[PDB]
Amino acid sequence: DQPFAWQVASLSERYQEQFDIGAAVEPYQLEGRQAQILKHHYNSLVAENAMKPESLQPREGEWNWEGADKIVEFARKHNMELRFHTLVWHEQVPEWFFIDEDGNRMVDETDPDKREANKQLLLERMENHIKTVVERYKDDVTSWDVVNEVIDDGGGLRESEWYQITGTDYIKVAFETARKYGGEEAKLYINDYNTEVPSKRDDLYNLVKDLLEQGVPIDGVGHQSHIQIGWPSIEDTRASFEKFTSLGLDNQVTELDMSLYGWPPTGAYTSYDDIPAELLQAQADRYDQLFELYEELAADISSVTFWGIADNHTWLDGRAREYNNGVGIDAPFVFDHNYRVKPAYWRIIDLEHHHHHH
Ligand SMILES: [Ca+2]
Ligand SMILES: [Ca+2]
Ligand SMILES: [Ca+2]
Ligand SMILES: [Ca+2]
Ligand code: NI
Ligand code: NI
Repeated sequence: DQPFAWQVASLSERYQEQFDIGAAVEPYQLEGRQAQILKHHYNSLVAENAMKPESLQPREGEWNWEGADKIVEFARKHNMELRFHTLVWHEQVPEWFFIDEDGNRMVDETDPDKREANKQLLLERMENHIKTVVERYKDDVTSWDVVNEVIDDGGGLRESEWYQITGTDYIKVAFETARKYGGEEAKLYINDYNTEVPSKRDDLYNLVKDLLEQGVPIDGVGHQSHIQIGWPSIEDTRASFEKFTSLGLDNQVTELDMSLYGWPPTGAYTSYDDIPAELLQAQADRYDQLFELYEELAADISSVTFWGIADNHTWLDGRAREYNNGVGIDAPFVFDHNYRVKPAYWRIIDLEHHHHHH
């Protein structure tokens, strides 16, 4: 049987002078074996859920800091950089933001003058959310996901409530507000998934380039990297990183996981013991090529964060159940559900450098 994660060489050490290695965490994972693995292998953290808008301010003026603070305290004690997920997002956002002072839904307003009043009220609420969070955590966060998933998969901007009420101004104001209270030293990111898809990559590039030309402070791009064993291509990943580097932007890989399945994750395995060894080998081959690319582009990438620690906790389990009538698991990491190393661990810890020509 493979050794446990706490018995093998550190991932973060292996990528010194290349990029930090991070994990998404819940506060209840900051003890026992999961905390031991974090300290041994990772030098950067992000809150999986405790810092989302609905977690921090579920009602106006009701602040829920405890879980977020525990993650900050862990990052302080163990010398881990900390990313912030996330200041502004169309998911996991409390409904009160988009309700006017009469209890009406701003998105349904038809009077042009009340629409403008709603836009200013919503922006003030967004500004106050950002101000309060950034003032609390400024000296503990080194990468802010200021806005998340603002590009539509079908082209153009996502027509969320934020966009419906404020246009693109919520994006401009969010970055300006984060800069104002974070100071010039704060590093401000726009985060998204499928950034490797050329059409979406290009929409994100055009948005950021236009905003930079207006003086909006944007320092980098977060690539969620919710990927598969056979998709997206290394070539498309490379092109995406380089396109944002061409604007003077940092790149971070922010939510890396490699599903066993395609999309949708139909036909998922219902137990880890049913996963064929050849599939874990294919995952290992792909992770090898992926981290070889990251090494190639290490000047362009400051950190690579996995959206979890080991296979026993991943949002991909819930996704598998969604498309398989409530049953199914996924195994996206280099540490398996019992914290034992997987073939992918060996393939991204090693110093292999013989290339894979065909
Ligand atoms: Ca079975
Ligand atoms: Ca780097
Ligand atoms: Ca799992
Ligand atoms: Ca390797
Ligand atoms: Ni670092
Ligand atoms: Ni290789």
